Amino acid sequence: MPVALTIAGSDSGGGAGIQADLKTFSALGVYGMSVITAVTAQVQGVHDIPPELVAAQIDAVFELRVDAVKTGMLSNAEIVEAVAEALRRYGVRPLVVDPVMVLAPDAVEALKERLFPLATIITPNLPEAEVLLGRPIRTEEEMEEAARRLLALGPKAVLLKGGHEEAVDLLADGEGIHGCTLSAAIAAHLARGHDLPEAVREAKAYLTGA
Amino acid sequence: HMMPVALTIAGSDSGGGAGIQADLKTFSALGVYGMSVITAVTAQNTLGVQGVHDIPPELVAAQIDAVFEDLRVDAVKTGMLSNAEIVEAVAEALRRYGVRPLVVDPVMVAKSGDPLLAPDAVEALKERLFPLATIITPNLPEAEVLLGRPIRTEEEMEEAARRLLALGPKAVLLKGGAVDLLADGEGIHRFSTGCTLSAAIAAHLARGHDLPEAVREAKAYLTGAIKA
Ligand SMILES: Cc1ncc(CO)c(N)n1
Repeated sequence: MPVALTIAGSDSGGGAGIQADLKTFSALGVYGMSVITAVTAQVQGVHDIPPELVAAQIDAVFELRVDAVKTGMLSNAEIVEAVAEALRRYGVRPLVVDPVMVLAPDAVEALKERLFPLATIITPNLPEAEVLLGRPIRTEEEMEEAARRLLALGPKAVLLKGGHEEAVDLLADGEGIHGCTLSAAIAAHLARGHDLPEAVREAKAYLTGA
Repeated sequence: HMMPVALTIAGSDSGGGAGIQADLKTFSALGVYGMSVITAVTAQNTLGVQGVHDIPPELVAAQIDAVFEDLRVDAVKTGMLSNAEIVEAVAEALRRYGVRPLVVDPVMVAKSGDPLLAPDAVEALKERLFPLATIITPNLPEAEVLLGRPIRTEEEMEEAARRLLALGPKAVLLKGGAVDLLADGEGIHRFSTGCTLSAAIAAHLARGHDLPEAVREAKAYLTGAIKA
């Protein structure tokens, strides 16, 4: 019954991609949908899909009613452009933007400018956030500041994922500051009508079982 | 804990009607871990095909290489191959690795009627992939294209089944338009969408079921999915 769309790259050998997204969707009880922006070989080569087709792929997905959208690797600035308008063209939906760098600056400036305001939640991490802010994150106070300054870009929330001394994942929300395929799992709960904090908590708890 | 693994080598139908997306769903529905290689990304609307972008042949092989290095594939499916260079790359890629159950669905035309296989590529499909298939699943139009003769009666279906067997495939499943024929070197059996059935066959083969049963199971799966 729940429907969720992933708009990302394709890695045939497992790992990040529509393949990894769609497995978590049906694993969490969500009817997964997919739109391919690029094709990857696990990295021997990368092939970008033309932006007009990337947009044309999305239109075909909405008749169906999508309950949540996941956004992985958008390799071109023009793909991000076409993606953004495509999501804007249709009705408001919980949108999860996973900013995957690997990184052309031409392209990243379109994530923040064209796509982050659309997001209901972005899930970056330590090195990836540094790309978005140009500043190195060396402290949790800096990590806390980065969650704030990121949230300022438009996303109703920000899950900053910190690997490292010891570090904790931080959820930047309006109420306050509280391998990863979490984005696919977070969007899955959102399709199920869960609110943002329980979607994040149930998603993280879902991964820790493995 | 490693369960059966299957691989689809088809195109992308972002709308989810056909292509690898429908293959993956029948793979997981039948309890098989699904791998996927994209040969081209297509956008299909109710009106027709809004666009096709062929993935480079050099790439498709790399995707296949990525799949078999990671895991052991228990059965393989070829769906849409759009250009002849893909067909050769896919053929050499499957040849490069061990002898598997290979289901070759010769898709040539999308639901709307627009082409999904360049005419120059179908004969490379016959020379390169058909000798590698353990079963090919053509319907009556696709056979009429593979052979040039029209199939208008059940008698002609059995000849087409025999003619197709000569191309290399161990078995041929000819789909009527009102009986289906499973043709083997040992004989013919006549039974009383296409992407789903092909993937379902490969899925049961991926679970180690013998070829005639895998077909009867696949048809039962398809019958269940359509009616209810
Ligand atoms: C990739 C693909 N395979 C099959 C069909 C339908 O035959 C389709 N429309 N697209």
